[PDB]
Amino acid sequence: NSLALSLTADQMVSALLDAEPPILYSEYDPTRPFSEASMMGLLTNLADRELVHMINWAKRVPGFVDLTLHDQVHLLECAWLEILMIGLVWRSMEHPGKLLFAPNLLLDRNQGKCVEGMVEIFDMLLATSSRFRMMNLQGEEFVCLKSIILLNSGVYTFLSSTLKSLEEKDHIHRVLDKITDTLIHLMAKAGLTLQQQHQRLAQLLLILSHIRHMSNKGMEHLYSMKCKNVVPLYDLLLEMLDAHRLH
Amino acid sequence: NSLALSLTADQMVSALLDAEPPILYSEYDPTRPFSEASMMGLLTNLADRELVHMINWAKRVPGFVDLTLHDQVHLLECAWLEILMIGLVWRSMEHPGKLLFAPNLLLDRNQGKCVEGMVEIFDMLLATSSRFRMMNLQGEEFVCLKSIILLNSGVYTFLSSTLKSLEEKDHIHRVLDKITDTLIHLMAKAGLTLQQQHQRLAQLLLILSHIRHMSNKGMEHLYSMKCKNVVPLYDLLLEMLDAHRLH
Ligand SMILES: C[C@]12CC[C@@H]3c4ccc(O)cc4CC[C@H]3[C@@H]1CC[C@@H]2O
Ligand SMILES: C[C@]12CC[C@@H]3c4ccc(O)cc4CC[C@H]3[C@@H]1CC[C@@H]2O
Repeated sequence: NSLALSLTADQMVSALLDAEPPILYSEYDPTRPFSEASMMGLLTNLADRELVHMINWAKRVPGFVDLTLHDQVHLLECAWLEILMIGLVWRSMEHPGKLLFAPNLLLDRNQGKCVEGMVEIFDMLLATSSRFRMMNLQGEEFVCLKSIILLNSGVYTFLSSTLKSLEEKDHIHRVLDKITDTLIHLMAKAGLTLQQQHQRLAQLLLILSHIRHMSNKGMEHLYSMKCKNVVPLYDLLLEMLDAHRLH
Repeated sequence: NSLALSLTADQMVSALLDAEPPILYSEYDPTRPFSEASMMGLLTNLADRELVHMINWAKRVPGFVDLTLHDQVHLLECAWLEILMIGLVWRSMEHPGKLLFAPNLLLDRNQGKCVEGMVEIFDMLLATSSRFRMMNLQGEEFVCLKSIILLNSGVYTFLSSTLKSLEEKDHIHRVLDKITDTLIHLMAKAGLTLQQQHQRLAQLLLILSHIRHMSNKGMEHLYSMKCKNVVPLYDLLLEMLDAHRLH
């Protein structure tokens, strides 16, 4: 029972709002064509650099510092790729058929093909990117999901199975609900019926499964581009990919 | 605008209830020890046989026959492994630390180790299996999720991108919401507050992401056991695994 558990909806929101990270750029080189390695670079490079903030952003979430330190690393490394992606989709909200990676690196399904196996995912992000537009997502709702991912993705599969374990699991859940009261609130504050409020909470959350899915698939891709000596040796990024210990 | 879109909550439910498939058994052979192939068999074998029903169950869902035929195959083959798993978890609800695969094949984390890479997942299902218990899930709620998976998992990533496409996407969504009105209803009918009704809808859905996740991981496992000439050549199962076209 700490901070988070008290904050009024708006409070919750502003916090979440003010806690956001900066929109990076990319030393994008439009001078030369992207190869199944050139872009990969730009991409993995952006990722790596974004992750530094994402970690700081992390601590800024409510109730997140209240978890054990290892657990946070656990949550943080279980949901990152999703966080990168939910960010991307939002970023690319406005410009359909395009993925505003960075205000400088704006790609379309085409460059997607430059890199292998890359295409699919891109479209997966694209569609999600649309489903958001078609829903008229809202910066407030976004930040809610963003954090929700951080808290869900990985909660069930923690690092423990003891008493402090069933406590943490219980905190994360308590925070989560608070986040819901908030979400459901930003909708009353928009004039939705009760029914609409339900239905929208669903609509949103459900997407998250698709994200979970994209995140899963993307990760497989990345691990394959690494087993191809194409991915720059990025300390941080490698660390997050390794946490998944996938094959 | 067909059937589904009308059915009263209960109507929706009973339908969903009556539409359920039978709980299979397994020609389980407790006579001899399971090897990283013996069990695999039992498992993949159960899977294959369950899938026959799951397909029939499918048609029994509302609004599902209203989709194009290819799309249904699409949805059905995009969410199956999840459907098997959400089934399993429910089945194993009552007996913690155990996974009631079939009323005859009841395993624990141990046998899980018999097969390789198998352990992890098992625990993932276990925890989910618990999270359900700790929530006192309800047969009514279950069938709702079950179908919800069928409808979500794969909707965004359909087979088209034309007009009839944006229609189907629009139907599936309309059905989904109806399912939500139902869920939210089975909770009023249980005496939950408004707040509780929100919070629970979340709690449930959110899990679905974990399922999405487990389903993703499991699939990778299965495809690896196949690349190990350990998996029996099961027509149906192979077909579903192939739809994912994973690497
Ligand atoms: C990890 C990948 C490279 C980095 C990409 C990125 C990089 C930065 C960012 O903010 C979002 C994303 C989303 C998709 C990611 C890709 C999915 C497949 C690819 O390997
Ligand atoms: C597909 C696997 C074998 C079949 C298993 C099954 C088989 C039948 C069923 O009703 C549920 C499940 C859930 C987990 C599945 C497993 C996940 C990994 C393994 O390869």
